Amino acid sequence: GIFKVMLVGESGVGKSTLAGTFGGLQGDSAHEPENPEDTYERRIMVDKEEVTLVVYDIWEQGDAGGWLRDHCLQTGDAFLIVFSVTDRRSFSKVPETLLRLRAGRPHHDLPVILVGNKSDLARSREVSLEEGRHLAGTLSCKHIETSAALHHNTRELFEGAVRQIRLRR
Ligand SMILES: Nc1nc2c(ncn2[C@@H]2O[C@H](COP(=O)(O)OP(=O)(O)O)[C@@H](O)[C@H]2O)c(=O)[nH]1
Ligand SMILES: [Mg+2]
Repeated sequence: GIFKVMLVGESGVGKSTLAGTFGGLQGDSAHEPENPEDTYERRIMVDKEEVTLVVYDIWEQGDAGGWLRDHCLQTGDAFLIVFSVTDRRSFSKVPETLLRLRAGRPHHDLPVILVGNKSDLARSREVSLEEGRHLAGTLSCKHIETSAALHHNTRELFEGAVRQIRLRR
């Protein structure tokens, strides 16, 4: 099968940087509509089963990005809601973002992971591992911390996404 995994969240959290750690073949305007710019495709093996995974980084801020956020929600098989552990403001918006996704696909059970990125930036940390874990508990979803910069837990993130999807299948 083909799985479509969508990186979403506030600007600056590390969505594009996370996308780059997937190691996928990057799309472009020449391969629109199915592999546009800011998409990354790769065949991967998870738990002895291969899947073609397309990782999307098209969650654009502002009015001009509305149709892309809609396309993102309409077509995603799973959603990675990314905040930065160095940016409490991004963390604070996690529940609203999650509820918009859930409410926007009311007939579907949406596979989601809450991603606390920039875990390497110890000096700049504003949100704790514990806090992020607790909010995920509250919101009924899996939590993981990543350093997109160091590729720490990034294999686990994308493998986890595939697992999330398979467990509704
Ligand atoms: N130290 C550190 N910096 C990061 C990490 N992820 C992203 N960055 C940096 O944060 C900035 C914003 O990241 P970017 O991927 O463009 O964020 P986006 O707006 O969510 O796409 C860039 O300068 C990245 O290099 C991380 O895990 N650790
Ligand atoms: Mg970006």
